[PDB]
Amino acid sequence: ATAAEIAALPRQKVELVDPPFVHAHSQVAEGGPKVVEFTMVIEEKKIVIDDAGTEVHAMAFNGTVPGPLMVVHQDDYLELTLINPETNTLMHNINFHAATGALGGGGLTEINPGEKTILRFKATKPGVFVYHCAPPGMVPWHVVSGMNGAIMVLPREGLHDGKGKALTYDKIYYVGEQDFYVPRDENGKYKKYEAPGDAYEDTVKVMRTLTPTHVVFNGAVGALTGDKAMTAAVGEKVLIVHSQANRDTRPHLIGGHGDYVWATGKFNTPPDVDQETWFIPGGAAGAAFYTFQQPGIYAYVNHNLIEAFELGAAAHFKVTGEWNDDLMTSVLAPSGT
Amino acid sequence: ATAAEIAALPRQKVELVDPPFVHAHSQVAEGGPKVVEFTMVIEEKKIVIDDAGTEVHAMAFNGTVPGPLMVVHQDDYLELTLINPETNTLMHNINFHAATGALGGGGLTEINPGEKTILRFKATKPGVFVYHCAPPGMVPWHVVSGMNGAIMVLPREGLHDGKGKALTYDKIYYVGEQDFYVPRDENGKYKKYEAPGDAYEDTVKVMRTLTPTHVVFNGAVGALTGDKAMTAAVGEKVLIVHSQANRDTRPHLIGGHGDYVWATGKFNTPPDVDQETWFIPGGAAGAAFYTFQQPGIYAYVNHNLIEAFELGAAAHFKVTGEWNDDLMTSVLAPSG
Amino acid sequence: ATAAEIAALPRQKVELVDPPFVHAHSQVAEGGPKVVEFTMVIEEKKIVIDDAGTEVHAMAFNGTVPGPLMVVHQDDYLELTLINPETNTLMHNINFHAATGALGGGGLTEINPGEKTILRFKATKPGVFVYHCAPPGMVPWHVVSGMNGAIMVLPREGLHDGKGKALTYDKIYYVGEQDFYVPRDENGKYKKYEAPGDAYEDTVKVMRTLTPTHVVFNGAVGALTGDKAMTAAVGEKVLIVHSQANRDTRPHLIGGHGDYVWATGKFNTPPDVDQETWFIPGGAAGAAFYTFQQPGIYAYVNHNLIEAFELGAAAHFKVTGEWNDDLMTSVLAPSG
Ligand SMILES: [Cu+2]
Ligand SMILES: [Cu+2]
Ligand SMILES: [Cu+2]
Ligand SMILES: [Cu+]
Ligand SMILES: [Cu+]
Ligand SMILES: [Cu+]
Ligand SMILES: [Cu+]
Ligand SMILES: [Cu+]
Repeated sequence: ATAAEIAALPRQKVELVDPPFVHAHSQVAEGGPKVVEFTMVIEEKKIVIDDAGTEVHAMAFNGTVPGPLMVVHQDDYLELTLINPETNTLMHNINFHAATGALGGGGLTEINPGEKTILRFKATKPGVFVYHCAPPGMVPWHVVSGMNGAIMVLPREGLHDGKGKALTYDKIYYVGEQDFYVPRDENGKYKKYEAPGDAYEDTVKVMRTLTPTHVVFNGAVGALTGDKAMTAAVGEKVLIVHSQANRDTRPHLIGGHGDYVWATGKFNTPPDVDQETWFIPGGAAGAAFYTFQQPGIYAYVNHNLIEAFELGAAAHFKVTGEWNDDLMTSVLAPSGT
Repeated sequence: ATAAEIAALPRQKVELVDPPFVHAHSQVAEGGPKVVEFTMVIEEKKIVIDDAGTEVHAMAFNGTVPGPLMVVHQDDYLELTLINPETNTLMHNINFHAATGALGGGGLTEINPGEKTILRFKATKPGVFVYHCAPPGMVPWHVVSGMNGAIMVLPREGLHDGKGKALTYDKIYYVGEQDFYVPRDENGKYKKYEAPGDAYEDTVKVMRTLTPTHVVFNGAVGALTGDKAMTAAVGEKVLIVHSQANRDTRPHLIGGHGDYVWATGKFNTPPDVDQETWFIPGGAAGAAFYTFQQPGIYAYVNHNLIEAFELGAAAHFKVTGEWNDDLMTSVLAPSG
Repeated sequence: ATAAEIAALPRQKVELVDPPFVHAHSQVAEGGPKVVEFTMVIEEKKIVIDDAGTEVHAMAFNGTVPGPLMVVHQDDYLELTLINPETNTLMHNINFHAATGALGGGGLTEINPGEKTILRFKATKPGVFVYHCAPPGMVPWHVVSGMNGAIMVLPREGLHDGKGKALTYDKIYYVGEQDFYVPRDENGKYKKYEAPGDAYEDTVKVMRTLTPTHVVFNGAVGALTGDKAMTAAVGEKVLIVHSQANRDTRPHLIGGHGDYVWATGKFNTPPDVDQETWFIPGGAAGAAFYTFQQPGIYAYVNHNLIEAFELGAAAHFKVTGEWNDDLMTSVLAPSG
């Protein structure tokens, strides 16, 4: 398309919502290609990542870890206004794995505190894709400080299974998984720092061990539990988009399955089916589609069970509906031999 | 199926066999859906896992690490009686990744020492699937103490390739891979404990490093080597089911291939072909089909070679038959 | 084929070149099956792997880490002359994941210093495949000393997508990724040694932590940058072959994609498409095909970003051509 043709396209402003929720969108595209406009302000901010009160100096797109999910359709243009407020201390940028050229956009979006930039790219490939900050010389430090999220580029005709049958979800959640590398003192207790920069050298040491201290969903141990548990009902079709910008994960819905899993995150690659545990390599997003069949509590985890239950990578679903004794029944409840 | 229809299905008891062997079964289903009955007794016992006398307080379905492979067909029911003897000291349960609801069954099967339970579930999805104990709040500890196995839910019409041609194995083995996290004293010597709970805090510290001290098949270094090597013959078709309930692995048949590999373990997902090394994520089972073409010794390993040859994740096959010089020949033997 | 039939086939001698370049070859086979002849000399040599002058006692096929890429077509025979000079100190051999029997060839190729051997195998399965040394009892040590490479067995009709459409590359590069485990002294400084055997015990201790000190392409931090950046132009189709003989990796072309990726490395397994980051398990090779659409610098990384940017797993592409503002444009450049 020419500059004139792109200028002629309709514009649509989108208001982002915080993960694990996803902004309003249509599964099947409404009309022809559009220029879809998003705005995010970067916030360097202290966050608490566990019940003990462990602090991280987060670097957060739109003030959240992960950054919010942006949704467009194939061959739309994504136009992001990215703002680095003067209250921040570092240069930041953005790299979309969905985009083509200039390192995913990082080469065109280097902004110092007090600067903004507007990047437009054509969403040429359908799938879920990571985005993250990547300042030359400081790449993993920004990413593992939480400066990452994902986008979804839906096919214009919505999702289909590997054989061309439509797959329409009732609801969608975005689970961003974060590996954190928090320095410890000689007592083995987590350290706190005055400024983000004070934590650099100690943190790099931990990063080099390749062993995170915390592996969390939505920025903290237990963030998607209790009154923040995800919800569904028997019969409800749910898409769960999962990203990890730096490190492998292996998602598993305990008590359920991934009926269709785009494990590579890319919708022109046919989905795997009937999955127990799927695998998403660091630097990627994946998506699983499931129809709930049983009520009750589910745990959605990274199925390295140490990572899930010792390091924090566990979320819950609360599911309403009627129990199905055909699928599963307690023939004899625990009782004396 | 209606209530009377489910109640009318035949019930069949099956006797289990210790890994890597697999109980008798048919690849193509015999007759209509059945309720297939298994029984397992949980054993808490000390096992020795290496050549240095290193001990683990194992938590073992049916007394083995891994637990035995249960085989059913799609839309059968699996009905397990699980028994926790009063001589044990921990609560246990069971979670089948093949099952739907109640965390895979764990929510319905929490049994204290001196209790039993019976769980039934419908095997709605074909594939190999992990099962493991998962007491809330102590999940990874039970699993990395060896309390895991797998099941196979065969399609009612047996296995097929991506093009619908039947794939019929002559034999099947089940390799369960176990990551252990054994505490060491400040001299680097592995520690021993009186009771399983005594090791809990020290073990969790090791677990949190995400670095196993041992990675083994069938519960110990060299368990499937030497006089306990698996066997085959040239021309024989072998299915190798492999599971890892907690941690990634990358199986490789040294000297062979995975001709067809269901790397995700699910038979409705077409198999990869001609594989050198396949990948099974922690919390899953996979299966590889191979027709042996050369005799001699093979090594079957996790192809992180440090995990295989320093930490224990290496098995052998001994294969009989005639050497094929077309496939491979020594044109000039090692010489000065 | 019979011995007589094989003896009658045409022979072609190949001259190998240093990675990341690949020796002259045709994508579509030229004529019927041939016996393709290669020669490699093993060199035990010091390599410097970072800008701090850190040394590895490399065990290098053809003097490079990785060893060179060998290219044949399906149902050709690969005939390798392998030489272990008298100047070396250790026994070596070679195991081809592409081959069938004798552990991939290792059982037939054990050569002491001053010996040579010739191995022939039939390349029956199309794909990219790891090769590596594997002396019984010292397997991972040789591998993580850089003694590994890959081969490509092209289909006789060249590459195709999952729907039978031809995929023809303009350029091919081979990136061998290496995990190193370098001992450190009490002050955290990397140790140096004056013979390969002197490093053994210290190196095994680091290996057992499963935590590499360095993760590098082409044997060194920054190797495939600057004078060794890979090159292309807008419109050019490039195949990137990537191997890792011991440890998982997750390749990613920063600023681009893998348009078609044989993540398992096997050409009869249809490629994944539109990939952001693909996954290659330790013990395997994979290949990605991409058509460049933008000029500029690209980084090609293992997308564990600590591995890429702290431990060394980062390469560059320098791409010439016209910028495409439809694909991407700066609507407002960084400004107050
Ligand atoms: Cu990236
Ligand atoms: Cu599980
Ligand atoms: Cu190998
Ligand atoms: Cu940054
Ligand atoms: Cu940043
Ligand atoms: Cu248990
Ligand atoms: Cu060697
Ligand atoms: Cu060797």
